[PDB]
Amino acid sequence: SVRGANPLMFRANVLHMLLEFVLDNLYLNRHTGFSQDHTPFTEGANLRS
Amino acid sequence: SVRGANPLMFRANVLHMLLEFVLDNLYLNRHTGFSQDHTPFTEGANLRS
Repeated sequence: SVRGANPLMFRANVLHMLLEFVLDNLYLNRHTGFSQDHTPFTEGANLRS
Repeated sequence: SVRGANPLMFRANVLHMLLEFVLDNLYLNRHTGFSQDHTPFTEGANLRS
């Protein structure tokens, strides 16, 4: 049945998914510019754009 | 008679039959291959193909 997955390989499939999850998230954050917001709720806070 | 046999020749005929039976079995067994059972019938045992 193309609509199902074998219960015996759930652990292997989950491990492969987890490995892909990590390999996707291997990155480095990049600094960008900020903006000073004067909305009444937040005064003076520099918000990333 | 085509459907009749001589009773006194039974020992010789059976001996020749046993000789042919032995001669048919002078063979060696090959190693062909295996495939793990993906189904939940067996406990993941290898099945010869």
